[PDB]
Amino acid sequence: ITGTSTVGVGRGVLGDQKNINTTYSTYYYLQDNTRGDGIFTYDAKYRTTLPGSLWADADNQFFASYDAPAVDAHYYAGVTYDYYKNVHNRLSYDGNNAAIRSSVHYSQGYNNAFWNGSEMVYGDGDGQTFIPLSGGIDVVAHELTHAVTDYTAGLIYQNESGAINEAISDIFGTLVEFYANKNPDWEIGEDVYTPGISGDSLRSMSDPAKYGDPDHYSKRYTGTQDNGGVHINSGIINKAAYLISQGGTHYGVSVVGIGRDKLGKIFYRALTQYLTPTSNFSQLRAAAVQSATDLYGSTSQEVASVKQAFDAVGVK
Ligand SMILES: [Ca+2]
Ligand SMILES: [Ca+2]
Ligand SMILES: [Ca+2]
Ligand SMILES: [Ca+2]
Ligand SMILES: [Zn+2]
Repeated sequence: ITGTSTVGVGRGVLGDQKNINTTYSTYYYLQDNTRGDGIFTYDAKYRTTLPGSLWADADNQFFASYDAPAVDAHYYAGVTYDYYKNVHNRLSYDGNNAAIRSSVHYSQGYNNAFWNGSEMVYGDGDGQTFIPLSGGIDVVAHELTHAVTDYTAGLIYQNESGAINEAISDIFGTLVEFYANKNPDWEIGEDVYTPGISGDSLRSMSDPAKYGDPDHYSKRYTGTQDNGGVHINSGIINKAAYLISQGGTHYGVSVVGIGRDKLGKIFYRALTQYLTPTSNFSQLRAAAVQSATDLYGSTSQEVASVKQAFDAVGVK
């Protein structure tokens, strides 16, 4: 929309208050003009029809409960865009400042969120297994990173190239969460998952096994559900990613940790310079070793710890 840039206030899914960039043209729109070509938030009004309507508010105050997911979706997109830009120097997910569009209240009691190739979609959950998904910032950056993958490596969504796709999005979703200092961990969806249980989460990076995910290549899932287990084998890469940063002994294999700033940067490079659409786990390892060597040298500690971590997970 064409209008004046302003700032409004709303309450998020967790009852947290914040300011969000909006645009004024008779109504106050969830349109942020300060980031690239902008961030747009739409109202899917419980239908499956996308994007649906650009969000319109009459007073710039988003305190109604119906408003909560649009607030968080909008805002969390805004810090994710900022992490990318400030930390890897990328403008938007395409590297050119493309507009970020998000739709909230999609379907009725939809337990999930996704990147559809051109926009992000968030359901509201059944209110028991999940609460509105835009409420978890790691969910929101996990989603945006899928945009980012699509425009860089383009990892096909199935088998090992698809589990690497899903681990990237969980690795930067977790880096974005530490980036904002929003109570970070090495867990996925913990903030939006099972409102009645405490301490649980969708997946764990620190211990994928907690919830049953392989934490070793020899545990790899070979059937068919979930596109050859995209969201299952992703744990092998999350564990590896977890060891490089923090360090540790997995299966008798010790890893000295190099920290997360360096984990983010060896990964963003592997992802943008060496990954292809068909890359497998053995290729991800070459690629990460090659980026680590690119940045820290052949004989670095960093180079050594990525080796150790893929060795500990059984990758190659
Ligand atoms: Ca209002
Ligand atoms: Ca957290
Ligand atoms: Ca988390
Ligand atoms: Ca819970
Ligand atoms: Zn995903």
